[PDB]
Amino acid sequence: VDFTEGSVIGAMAANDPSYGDSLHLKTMPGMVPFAGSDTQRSNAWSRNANIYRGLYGGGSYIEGKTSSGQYVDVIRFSHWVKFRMEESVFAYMKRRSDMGLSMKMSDEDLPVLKSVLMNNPINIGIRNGGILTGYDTENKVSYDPTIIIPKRANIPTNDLAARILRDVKVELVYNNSLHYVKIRASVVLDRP
Amino acid sequence: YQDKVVDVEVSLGTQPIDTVGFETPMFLAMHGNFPERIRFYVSTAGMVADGFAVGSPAYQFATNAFAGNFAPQRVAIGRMSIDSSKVDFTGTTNTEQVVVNITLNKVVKAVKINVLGNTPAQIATALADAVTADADLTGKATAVATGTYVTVTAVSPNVVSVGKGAGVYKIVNESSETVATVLPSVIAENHNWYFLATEARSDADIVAAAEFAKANYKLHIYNSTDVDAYAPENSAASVFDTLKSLSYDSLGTSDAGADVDFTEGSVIGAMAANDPSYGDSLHLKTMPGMVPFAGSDTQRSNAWSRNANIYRGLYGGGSYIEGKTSSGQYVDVIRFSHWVKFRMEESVFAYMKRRSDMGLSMKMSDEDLPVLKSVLMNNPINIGIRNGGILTGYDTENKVSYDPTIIIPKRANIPTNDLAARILRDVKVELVYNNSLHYVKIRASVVLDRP
Amino acid sequence: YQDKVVDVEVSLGTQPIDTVGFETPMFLAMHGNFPERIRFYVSTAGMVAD
Amino acid sequence: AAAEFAKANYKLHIYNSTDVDAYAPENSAASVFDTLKSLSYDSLGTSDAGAD
Amino acid sequence: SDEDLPVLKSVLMNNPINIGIRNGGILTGYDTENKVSYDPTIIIPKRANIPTN
Amino acid sequence: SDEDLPVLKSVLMNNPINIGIRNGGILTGYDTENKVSYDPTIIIPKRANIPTN
Repeated sequence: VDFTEGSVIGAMAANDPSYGDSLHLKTMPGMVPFAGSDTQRSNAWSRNANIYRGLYGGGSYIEGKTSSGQYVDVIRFSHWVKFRMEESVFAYMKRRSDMGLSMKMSDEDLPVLKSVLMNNPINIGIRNGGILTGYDTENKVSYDPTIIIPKRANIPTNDLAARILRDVKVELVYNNSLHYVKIRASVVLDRP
Repeated sequence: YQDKVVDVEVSLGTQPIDTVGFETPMFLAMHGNFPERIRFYVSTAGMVADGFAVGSPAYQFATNAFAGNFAPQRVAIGRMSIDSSKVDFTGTTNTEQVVVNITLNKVVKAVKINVLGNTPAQIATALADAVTADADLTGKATAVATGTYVTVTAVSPNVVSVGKGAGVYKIVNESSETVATVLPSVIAENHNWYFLATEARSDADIVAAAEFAKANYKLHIYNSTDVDAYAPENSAASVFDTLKSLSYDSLGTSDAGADVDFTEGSVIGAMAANDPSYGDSLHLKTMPGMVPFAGSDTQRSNAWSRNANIYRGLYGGGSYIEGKTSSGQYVDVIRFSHWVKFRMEESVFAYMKRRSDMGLSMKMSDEDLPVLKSVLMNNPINIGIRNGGILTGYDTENKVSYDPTIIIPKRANIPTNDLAARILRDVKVELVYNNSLHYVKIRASVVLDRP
Repeated sequence: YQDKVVDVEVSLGTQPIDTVGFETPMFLAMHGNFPERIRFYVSTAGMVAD
Repeated sequence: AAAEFAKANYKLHIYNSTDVDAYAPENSAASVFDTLKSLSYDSLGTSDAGAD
Repeated sequence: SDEDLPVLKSVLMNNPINIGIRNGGILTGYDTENKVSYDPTIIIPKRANIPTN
Repeated sequence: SDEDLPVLKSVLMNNPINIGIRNGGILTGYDTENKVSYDPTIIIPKRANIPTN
C-alpha cells in the first residue's frame, strides 16, 4: 500500500559504512508497529524475516539479518573495504607512473604499500570506530590490524619475470555492536 | 557526484521513554455507574458527580485514602456488574435514627427510620416499608424485608447506589461476576496502577487477587474481620494462615471496621506518596480512620504469629506496628526491589535507544562497555544512595566495605558465539539495603564510685 | 531467541528466620477461667480482669 | 497527507480536531491522533471544541 | 540549568518564609553557646545529579 | 547505619541526663589528682558488630 521499502533505506543511507552502525533500534517513520502474538514474533524471527516492533510507546526496528543469516552492516562494510582498497592501490600506482619513477619490486620500495593501505580504508575505519584496535594487557591478546608483504627473495622467479605479486594478506577485527543485555542484581544485609 | 556545496546532518538524542509509577492505587468495587472498566479521580467531589452514594464502599475507600499524610495524587476505581445490595441488621442493636443514603439517577435521598427498643426484624420491616412508600423510588427500585436484613434491587435501566448513614449495620453487594474473571480485563484496559485492593471479602476472592498481584508485579492489600485471625496458635483456619502457607506476598491486617469502612485506603495513604528510594517502613506511622486494636496480650501475640499486622495504641496515640507480608518479608523491601528492577531496565534501554538514534550505536569493545557503569551508577543507584535507601561507606575498624559493586566482563572473556549473536549476559550487581530500626533495648546502672 | 532488549533479575537475601527466646516462664495452675490451654499476661491487672 | 508532506519538506504541521475519540479509553486506537502516533510523524495536535 | 535553578531559592525565601520570620511564626537565629542553628534551609540539586530521564 | 545510630547519644544526653546534671542529681567532672572520671558514659555498637539475624 505504502511501499515502506523507502523507510528502511532512509535510516542507514546517509550513514557511512565506516561506522558499522547496526539497524537494531533506529526508528522508521512511515512504518506501523507489528501487531501479533508472542508465537508470531518467534515464527517470523526463525525465518530471518525482520520485524518492526513497538517498545515503551515508541516504534523500534528489531534486527538487521539478511536471508543468509549475517547482519547487513557486515556485508556493507565488506563491500566498502574491498572497493576502497582496490581504488586506493590503483590510484597510487597510476599517480606514481605518471611521473616516471614507477613502482619497482625491490625490498626498499614494496613496504610503501603498507602506508597506502594503512591510510584511507583502515585508518578511516579505525577513527570512526568500525575497526577494532588496541592491546589487552591482562589476556595478552592483540586486536591491531596486520599486513603481510613478502620480500623479493621469496617471490618465485617466474613471478618476477611476469612482474606479478600475489601473496599480500591482511586481517581485520570488525567491531560488533551490542543488541541484547542481561543483568543479575541482588540485595544483601551484610558482608563477611 | 555530489549535489550540495555544504551538507549538514542533525540527529536528536532526546527521545523520551515511558516509565512506571508506584503511586496510584486501585479499588475494585461493584456498581454500574459508568460503562468503562476504570475511572481516575482526584477528589471525592468528582466521585459524587458520577453518582456514587455518600458512604458507599468506593466513597469510603477514597476518603480514607485522601485523608492520609502521604495521600496518593489520584485513585482509580474498578467496576464489576452489580446484582443487588443487601442491608444487614443481623446481630446489631440500634437506639437512634437509622439513616441509609440512596442515590438514584443522580438524585440523592436519605431514608430515615425512628428506632424506639426494637428487634432487628422490626427495623428491617420499617426500612422496607419506608423505601417502598417513597414517591421517587416506586417503579425504579425495590426493597424486600426478610429476617434481619433488607435486600434492595434496581429496576433497569435505572442505577441505584446505597451508602451508610447513622446507625449500626453493614452493606453487602452481590455480583454476577467474580474478581478472578474480572481482573484480566481491567489490567488489559489500563495498567497505570500499583496497589490492588478489592471489595470482595470472602476467601477465594482474596486468594485469586493475591495470586494475580504476585504474577503481574502488583502489591495486594486487604483487611478482614475474621475473629480467627488471632485464634490460638494452632487454629490454621483463617485467610492469613492460608496465605502464609502459600508464601504469597500480600499485606494484611486485622481490623473491626474492615467490613464497614474499608480501611484499606488508610494503609495506602501512609506510604503512597513516599518514593521507594527512602525505604521508609510502616512501623509507627499514624493511620487516620483506623480504630486501635482492643484485645488481651495473648491475642496480640496470636495475630503476630500469623503475620496479621495489628494497629495498636501507644502513649495515647494510635500507631501501626509492623509491615510484614504473608511470606514474612517486610513490605518496603518488596517495593524497593520492584523499583530498582524497573528503573534499571528503563534506564539501560533508554540509553541504548538514544545512542542508536544518532548512529554511533553501542559497540562491544573494551573502550565502550565500561560506559554502562556510569549509567547504572546514575539514576537508580545514586538516587537511592542520596535518599538513604542504599547503604554506603567504609568501616575503618572492622574493615568492611558497604559500597555498591558492579562487575562487567572484558571482550576477551566473552565466548565467541555470544559475540556473533551480540549478546552480553554476565553483568552482576550487589547492593546493601538500609534496614530501618524497629525495637530498642537499654541497660542502665547506678554506681557510687569507680576503681 | 530472546524477547527483551534488557532483562534484569532481582533476588532478596533478607529472609527473616524464627528464633527461640530464653525469657518467658510458665506456671501450670488449676482453674477453669478460660477455655484454651495457655494465656500470656504482661501485668497482674490483666489477670484480675480474667 | 499534510503531515507527510510537512515532514518531507521541513515544515511544521499544526492541526486541531473535535473528535470525541481523542480522549476515548486507553484502548480506542481509532482517532487521528493514534494513527499519527503509530506512524512516528512529527505534527502538533490538540483537542478543542471550537476547532470546527 | 545550574545558572537558573537557584532562583527558586529567592522565590521561596520571599513570600511564605520571610513573612513568617518577620511576624514571628518561624524561628531564626544562631546560638553561640550551644552552637545550634535555627535558620531555615533549602536544598536544590544540581543539573549533573538529576537522572537523565 | 553507622551514620545515624550515634544520634541516640544526643537524645539521651538531652532530657534525662542533662537535666539531672544541671540540677545536681547526677555527678560529673574529672579529678586531676586521683585521675578518676565521673562523667556519664554511653556505649552503642556499630553496624558491623550486630549479628545478622
